[PDB]
Amino acid sequence: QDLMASGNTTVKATFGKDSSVVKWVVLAEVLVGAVMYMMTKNVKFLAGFAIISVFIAVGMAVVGL
Amino acid sequence: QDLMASGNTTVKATFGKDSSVVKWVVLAEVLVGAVMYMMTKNVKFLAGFAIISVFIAVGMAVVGL
Amino acid sequence: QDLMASGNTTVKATFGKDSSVVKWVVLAEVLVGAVMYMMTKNVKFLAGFAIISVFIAVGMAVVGL
Amino acid sequence: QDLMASGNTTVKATFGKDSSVVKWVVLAEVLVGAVMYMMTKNVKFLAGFAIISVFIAVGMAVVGL
Amino acid sequence: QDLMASGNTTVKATFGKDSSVVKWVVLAEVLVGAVMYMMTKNVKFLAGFAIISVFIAVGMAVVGL
Amino acid sequence: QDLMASGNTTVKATFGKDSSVVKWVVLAEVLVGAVMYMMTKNVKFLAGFAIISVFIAVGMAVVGL
Amino acid sequence: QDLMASGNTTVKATFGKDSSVVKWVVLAEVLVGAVMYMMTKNVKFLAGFAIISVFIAVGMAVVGL
Amino acid sequence: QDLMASGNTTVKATFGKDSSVVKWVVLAEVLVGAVMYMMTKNVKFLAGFAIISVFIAVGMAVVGL
Amino acid sequence: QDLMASGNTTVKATFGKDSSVVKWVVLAEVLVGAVMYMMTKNVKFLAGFAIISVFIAVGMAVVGL
Amino acid sequence: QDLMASGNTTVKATFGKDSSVVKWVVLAEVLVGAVMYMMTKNVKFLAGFAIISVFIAVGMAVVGL
Amino acid sequence: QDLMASGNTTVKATFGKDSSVVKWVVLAEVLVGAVMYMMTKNVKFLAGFAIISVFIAVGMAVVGL
Amino acid sequence: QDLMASGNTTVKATFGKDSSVVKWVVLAEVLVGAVMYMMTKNVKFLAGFAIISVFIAVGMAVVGL
Amino acid sequence: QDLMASGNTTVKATFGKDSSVVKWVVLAEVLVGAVMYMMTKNVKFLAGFAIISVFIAVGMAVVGL
Amino acid sequence: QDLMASGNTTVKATFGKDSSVVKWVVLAEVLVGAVMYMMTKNVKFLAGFAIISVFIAVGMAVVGL
Amino acid sequence: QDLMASGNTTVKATFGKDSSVVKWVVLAEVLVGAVMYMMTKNVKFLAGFAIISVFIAVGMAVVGL
Amino acid sequence: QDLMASGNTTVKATFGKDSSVVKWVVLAEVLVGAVMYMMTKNVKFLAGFAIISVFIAVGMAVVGL
Amino acid sequence: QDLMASGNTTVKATFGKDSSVVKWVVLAEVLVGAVMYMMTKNVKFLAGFAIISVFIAVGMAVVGL
Amino acid sequence: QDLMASGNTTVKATFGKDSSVVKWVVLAEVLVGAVMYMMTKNVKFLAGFAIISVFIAVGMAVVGL
Amino acid sequence: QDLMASGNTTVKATFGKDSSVVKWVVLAEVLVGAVMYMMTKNVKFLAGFAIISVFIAVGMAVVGL
Amino acid sequence: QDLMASGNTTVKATFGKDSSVVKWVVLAEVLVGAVMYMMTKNVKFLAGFAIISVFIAVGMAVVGL
Ligand SMILES: CCOP(=O)(O)OC[C@H](O)CO
Ligand SMILES: CCOP(=O)(O)OC[C@H](O)CO
Ligand SMILES: CCOP(=O)(O)OC[C@H](O)CO
Ligand SMILES: CCOP(=O)(O)OC[C@H](O)CO
Ligand SMILES: CCOP(=O)(O)OC[C@H](O)CO
Ligand SMILES: CCOP(=O)(O)OC[C@H](O)CO
Ligand SMILES: CCOP(=O)(O)OC[C@H](O)CO
Ligand SMILES: CCOP(=O)(O)OC[C@H](O)CO
Ligand SMILES: CCOP(=O)(O)OC[C@H](O)CO
Ligand SMILES: CCOP(=O)(O)OC[C@H](O)CO
Ligand SMILES: CCOP(=O)(O)OC[C@H](O)CO
Ligand SMILES: CCOP(=O)(O)OC[C@H](O)CO
Ligand SMILES: CCOP(=O)(O)OC[C@H](O)CO
Ligand SMILES: CCOP(=O)(O)OC[C@H](O)CO
Ligand SMILES: CCOP(=O)(O)OC[C@H](O)CO
Ligand SMILES: CCOP(=O)(O)OC[C@H](O)CO
Ligand SMILES: CCOP(=O)(O)OC[C@H](O)CO
Ligand SMILES: CCOP(=O)(O)OC[C@H](O)CO
Ligand SMILES: CCOP(=O)(O)OC[C@H](O)CO
Ligand SMILES: CCOP(=O)(O)OC[C@H](O)CO
Repeated sequence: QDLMASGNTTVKATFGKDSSVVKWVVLAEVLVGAVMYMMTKNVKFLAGFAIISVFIAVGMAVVGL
Repeated sequence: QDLMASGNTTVKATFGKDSSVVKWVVLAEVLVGAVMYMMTKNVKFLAGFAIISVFIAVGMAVVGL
Repeated sequence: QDLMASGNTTVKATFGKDSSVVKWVVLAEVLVGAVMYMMTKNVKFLAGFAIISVFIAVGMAVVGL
Repeated sequence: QDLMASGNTTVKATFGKDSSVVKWVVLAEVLVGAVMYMMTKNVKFLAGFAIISVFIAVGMAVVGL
Repeated sequence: QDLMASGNTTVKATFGKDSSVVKWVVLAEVLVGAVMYMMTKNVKFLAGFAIISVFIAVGMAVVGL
Repeated sequence: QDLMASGNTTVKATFGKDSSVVKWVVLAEVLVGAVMYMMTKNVKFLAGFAIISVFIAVGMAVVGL
Repeated sequence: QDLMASGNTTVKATFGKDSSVVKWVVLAEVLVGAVMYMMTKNVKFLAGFAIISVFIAVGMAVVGL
Repeated sequence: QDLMASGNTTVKATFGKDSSVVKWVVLAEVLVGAVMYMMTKNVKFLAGFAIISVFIAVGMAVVGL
Repeated sequence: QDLMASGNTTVKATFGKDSSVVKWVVLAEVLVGAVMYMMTKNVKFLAGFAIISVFIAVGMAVVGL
Repeated sequence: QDLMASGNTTVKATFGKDSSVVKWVVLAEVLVGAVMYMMTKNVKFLAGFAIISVFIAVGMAVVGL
Repeated sequence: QDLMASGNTTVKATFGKDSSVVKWVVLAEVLVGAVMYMMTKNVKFLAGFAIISVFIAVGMAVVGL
Repeated sequence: QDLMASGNTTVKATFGKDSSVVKWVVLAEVLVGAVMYMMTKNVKFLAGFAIISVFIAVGMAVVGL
Repeated sequence: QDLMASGNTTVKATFGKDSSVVKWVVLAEVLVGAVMYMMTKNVKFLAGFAIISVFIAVGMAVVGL
Repeated sequence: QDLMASGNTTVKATFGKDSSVVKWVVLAEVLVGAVMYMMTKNVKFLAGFAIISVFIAVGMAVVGL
Repeated sequence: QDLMASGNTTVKATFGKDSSVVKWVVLAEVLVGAVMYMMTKNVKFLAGFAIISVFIAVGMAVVGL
Repeated sequence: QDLMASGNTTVKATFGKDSSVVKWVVLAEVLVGAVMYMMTKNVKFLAGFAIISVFIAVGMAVVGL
Repeated sequence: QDLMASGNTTVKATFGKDSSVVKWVVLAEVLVGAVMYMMTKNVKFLAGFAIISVFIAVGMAVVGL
Repeated sequence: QDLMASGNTTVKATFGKDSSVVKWVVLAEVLVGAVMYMMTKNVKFLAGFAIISVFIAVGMAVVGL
Repeated sequence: QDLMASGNTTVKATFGKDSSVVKWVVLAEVLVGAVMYMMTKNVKFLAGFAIISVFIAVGMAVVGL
Repeated sequence: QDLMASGNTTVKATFGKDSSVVKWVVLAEVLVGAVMYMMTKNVKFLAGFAIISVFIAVGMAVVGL
């Protein structure tokens, strides 16, 4: 017979690019990277404003159904 | 006589490369490796974007029916 | 007289190398060793991709009918 | 008179080294010791690949008819 | 003759999607998930707010009468 | 003469694939696996969502009348 | 027949938004959050003053009778 | 029926603004933030003299019975 | 004829909501829940302060004479 | 007839608020929580000085004869 | 009838303020606080010389017979 | 009746000022205080030569039998 | 007539306070309490040095002839 | 009549202070406390050199024949 | 009668000062305290060369037959 | 009788001065102290070339059979 | 008359010190104590190399014919 | 009469020093001690290379026929 | 009679120097020591390239048949 | 008999020089050594470009079948 773990396209619409996961991961950096100027106060946490769209593209387009 | 544990080719189409297992294991890294910037915020969990296709190839092509 | 526990060659074709046992033991590692990155996320469970063919050879070739 | 419990050489050809007992005791370890990696996944049940031929030699060569 | 274990459509209306089981499995997570901030107080038990509708769809739509 | 234990085809229509047994074995997992997130709250009881259709196919298609 | 697990609207008025669950989950945070300034004394446990109303809205509005 | 988790207004008069919680959270800062002049002796632990009345207002006035 | 197992309404007034069974089941939790803070001392046995009135309503209103 | 499990008001005066149960459950916390400063020596077991009067009120005033 | 768990005033004279419990808890801090200056030797375990008389007053004067 | 936890005056003469506890806590400071001039070699551990008689007086004279 | 189960006052002088039962129950605690420091070695079995005289008073003075 | 459980003074001379019980309990601490420096090697099991004479006095002098 | 737990003076000559216990407790410190210079390499485990004769004198000379 | 823990003089010739323990404790210092010049490169680990013979003389010459 | 249960001195020569019971009880410890280093591998079962001759001396010399 | 449990000297030649027991206990340490360098990788299980000949000498030379 | 646990020289040829045990213990260090340069990247796990031939010689040449 | 742990030359061709282990250990350094110029940016991790071929030669040529 065939497989039974899929056939619904439910997990693809939940954990994907056009879903809600991309919104909860973009606000976690500004929650701590924009308030750490108290103790440190140094130009350090600035290389993460471009790796968000790159990590989501090299992991979602691996299989693609 | 012959064997009775197979002869249906059901588990091969369920736990394989062209199935649904490769999709449930590709989104588990972005679920935790992309949200751990709140506590650590360091370049560490970045070597897992290439070992996914390697581990699935060295285990599925062992017997191959 | 002779023995009566064998004379059919049924268990040899069921629990052997050229059967279905080698397939149910190769997918059990990827089912749990490839999804435990949510809690651990460490290079640890990687020494099992070579002990599968070794353990099956040191046990099946002991008697050999 | 003599004894009447033997004189047939039936149990010696059934429960011995050159019989079918040595085949049913070698597949019981790989049936569960090779699939218990789902819960434990540790190096524990590995000292049993040498005690099979030792236990069968210290019990069969005791009397020897 | 036919079967006698069914023919009433009683267990389908009790253990299903349009019943009361989906309401008891949705409050059990927040009952111990929203109050465990005393000892733990971390971001770990957040991946269960999307697997509720996925597990119920890969189990109820298997047979479907 | 012939046999008298069959000839009615009653147990085949009751304990089979196209009967009511396949419906009572699919809801027993969600009754306890979906509510065990209180004490455990882990990813362990997630492999039973594919072995339901596999065990029923390696047991019913053994004889087949 | 119909189901017998509901028909009383008792668990809905006990575990919901307009009940007492929303009050016991808001005091547990300040009970350990406003007193942990003796050991750590940092800015880390400050993101929980907005996720209280978000987690209760992505869980109660799932089924809704 | 209704709910049984409240209807006494006991926890509201104990863990609130006009209770005793506001008195135990104001002396914990001076117990350690004012005696750290021995090893550190710097102007650092001075931002907690205004966040006490703010954190107690954004958490107590969320529901308000 | 009719039945002879009822017609007295004796067990209904003894094992019911407006009887004495609801009183012997409400003091059994405080007898063991308020004393288990010695060896364990953990917030765990707190989910039983609402399931008492629910379990007594989903079992008594099933038949109702 | 009526019920026979009550009619004496004996268990109400023994396991209640104005009895001796409230005196035994108040000394069990100080017997072990005030002496555990040997191994732990931390501010953790301090939230139980207010939940004693709350748990006894949400369980005794449920039925009330 | 009345209660039978009290009426002797035995536990009150044993576990109280004017008993021996206040003496076994006042010397427990000096047994471990005055000796931890070897490995640590830091101003840390100094907030316990005032919470002894406070914890014994907020628990004994709760009921008071 | 009276109490049974005391009536011997044994723990008072063992853990007190006129006992042997004051001698084991006065030599433990110089055991690591006079030899820490290797790695540190700074004026730091010098304020502990006056807090020995103060901490023993504010803890022993609390109850005083 | 009267009763014939008493009238001798024999069991009262054997199983009572002023008998030998109070002596066989006071040494059984130290028999296992003073020797359990081998494997455990913890302050745990110390709450039984006061409940001996309490349990014997709330059980013997119940009837009192 | 009188009691028959005593009248011999045998258990008093066996399980008492002037017997052999005080000798078997004084060497149990040095058997495990003086050898646990191999793995732990810390000042922890040192509060037992004074509780030996105290526990034997608060249990033997309770009744005293 | 007298006691029967002693009268042989066997445990006194085995677990004492002039026995073999004092020899097995002096080599355990040098077995690990003298080889821990690999990872630690710090003056720490040096206060144990004087507490050996002190602990054995406050334990063996307690009763002394 | 006499003791049974000794009477062989085996542990004295194994863990002593004229044995093999003095040879394993002398190479562990040069194995890590003479190679730490990579990161540190400072005169610090040089006070251990005289405490080897001192620690073995204050431990072996304590009892001496 | 006299007794008939003795007068043969048979059980005394079989279950005694100068018999064979003392040999079967001394090898049972090394059979399980020298092999438990596989799973546990800890210093725990070492207190039995001295209690063998003590238990046999407090049991055989009780009556002594 | 004499004893009947011995007189064959069979268990002495099987469970002794000059037998096969000393060989099965010397290879059990290297099977588990030389493989724990994977997860732990520390110097801890190195004290067993001298206690093998000591434990076999203090147990075999106890009686000696 | 003689012993029956040996007489085959099977365990000596399996667990010895000239067998397969020396090969499985020499590759376990490079499997985990040559890959730990990711998280640590320090010269620490380099003392095991000489203790392999030493530990195998001090355990195999103990008895030697 | 002979040994049964080898006789296949499988682990030698898998964990050796002319296999795949030498390739997975050479890319692990450039994965972390070429990217650590962010936080550190110093010439420190440059001693690993020569110890790769040395460590693989001092461990593989130890036995050599
Ligand atoms: C401008 C450098 O930014 P980063 O590379 O993030 O920091 C490196 C050092 O930690 C600077 O102190
Ligand atoms: C100590 C962790 O504090 P957070 O604010 O959780 O994270 C910020 C960076 O990790 C600084 O370390
Ligand atoms: C550079 C890639 O990440 P890692 O190898 O995990 O870095 C080591 C430390 O954890 C960094 O502090
Ligand atoms: C922020 C995500 O954390 P997880 O990887 O789910 O868990 C981490 C460990 O369990 C605790 O360090
Ligand atoms: C390095 C290969 O994996 P393992 O040997 O399982 O690592 C042990 C520790 O858990 C390291 O973190
Ligand atoms: C090859 C060793 O196997 P085991 O001794 O069974 O396992 C090691 C410990 O028990 C850790 O769990
Ligand atoms: C996340 C791993 O899940 P499983 O492998 O199913 O279980 C292994 C342990 O029991 C987890 O604690
Ligand atoms: C006051 C008790 O000790 P801690 O909470 O650890 O103190 C904070 C830091 O240790 C200051 O250095
Ligand atoms: C000086 C202001 O106080 P803080 O922001 O707490 O400290 C910042 C740096 O850590 C100074 O050292
Ligand atoms: C947090 C509420 O209590 P539980 O759900 O019983 O917690 C699970 C573990 O047993 C915690 O120890
Ligand atoms: C510090 C407050 O007490 P608790 O909430 O009991 O502890 C929380 C963490 O476990 C700190 O360790
Ligand atoms: C001056 C007394 O000693 P401390 O207060 O410990 O000094 C603080 C810093 O350690 C100075 O270096
Ligand atoms: C000092 C507390 O003693 P207990 O409550 O008897 O024990 C609690 C834990 O179980 C100790 O591990
Ligand atoms: C004499 C003190 O004994 P303990 O309190 O058992 O040890 C101190 C801490 O527990 C260190 O961990
Ligand atoms: C230096 C004295 O020895 P210890 O008191 O054992 O160590 C104290 C601190 O841990 C030093 O780091
Ligand atoms: C000067 C001798 O060595 P040490 O005393 O270990 O030095 C301590 C500081 O680290 C100096 O650098
Ligand atoms: C030398 C003490 O041995 P034991 O008392 O048997 O064990 C102590 C703990 O159980 C260690 O875990
Ligand atoms: C002397 C090497 O250390 P050990 O005392 O064997 O072990 C200490 C801990 O158990 C490991 O951190
Ligand atoms: C260069 C010494 O290495 P090790 O002795 O393995 O470790 C000791 C310290 O912990 C260095 O970090
Ligand atoms: C140029 C030396 O490099 P390393 O020896 O790796 O480091 C030593 C110091 O810590 C420099 O940072």
